[PDB]
Order: sequence, then structure tokens, then C-alpha cells
Amino acid sequence: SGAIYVGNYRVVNRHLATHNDWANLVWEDSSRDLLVSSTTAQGCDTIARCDCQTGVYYCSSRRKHYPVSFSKPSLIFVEASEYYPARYQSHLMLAVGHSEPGDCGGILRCQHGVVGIVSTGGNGLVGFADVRDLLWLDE
Ligand SMILES: COc1ccccc1CC(=O)N1CCC[C@H](C(N)=O)C1
Ligand SMILES: [Zn+2]
Repeated sequence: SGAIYVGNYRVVNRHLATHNDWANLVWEDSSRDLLVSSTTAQGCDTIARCDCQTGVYYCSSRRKHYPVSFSKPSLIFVEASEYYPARYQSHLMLAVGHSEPGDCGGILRCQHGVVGIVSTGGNGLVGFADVRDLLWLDE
């Protein structure tokens, strides 16, 4: 599990979104595995505006923060989930690191703040749904 709470937005994995996220849809993208819903409260997570490629991600399945080098946002193939079929996920960033299904939502952080959230893994890899392009979260 895990979300980002910036201003009046909740950023979650689309495949872990709730009835309340959809009741309050702002933007979803199946191909990015991203959904934003509107909150009544205010949130003060800082989104990073950078092209950093090193960072720290929370790993719920080890209860640990792990430093990673990670790739540039790209299209990468993703085996048939229970949530999606076999497809190219866009805006994905891979790193060498432990992940398992429950670890989706875990935050990737860099010196300039929240980079994105765990979204994929497999074979000692871990994939991050980038959120730095989504300038509209700021304003
Ligand atoms: C944290 O991910 C894992 C790590 C190790 C093994 C399996 C998984 C699960 C996984 O990757 N997916 C299930 C949810 C939808 C995901 C997608 N973006 O389509 C694909
Ligand atoms: Zn950065």
C-alpha cells in the first residue's frame, strides 16, 4: 500500500484505487498505473522537479528504506497482472532492489522530494511510477 498527498490530491496505484478515489476522480492513466483523487484535507508532500537517478524507496516487505540508482522514465513490458494484461507500462523507472506485490505505493524520494511510487518488480528488480512530469499537482 501507499499514497502521495500533495495539496488537494491523493496519488495512488490505479490497481489499488478505492471506491472513494473513483467517486472523486481527478485523473487516472491505466498505462502509468496512476490514479489521483481529490481530498477534503490539505497535504504537504513535496514533489521533485529534477532528472535525478539516485534516491531512497520504502520497502514494506523488509520494513526498510533502500538507496537505489534508477533509470529514466520509459516504456517497459509488464507480464499479465490480475489488474492488467500484457502491456508496455509508460513513465516507468527500474532499479536493482527487493520488492513484492504489497510494496506498491512505497515512496521513492530524492534530495528534492517525492520522485514516484513502487508500481512493479520481479527478479531482484523494482519499478517506480514517475510523478515528476505532473506539474499540475503543484497548482
Ligand atoms: C511490486 O510488484 C511486484 C514485485 C515482485 C513480484 C510481483 C509484483 C507485482 C507486480 O509487479 N504487479 C502486480 C500489480 C500490477 C503491476 C503493474 N504495474 O501492472 C504488476
Ligand atoms: Zn531530484
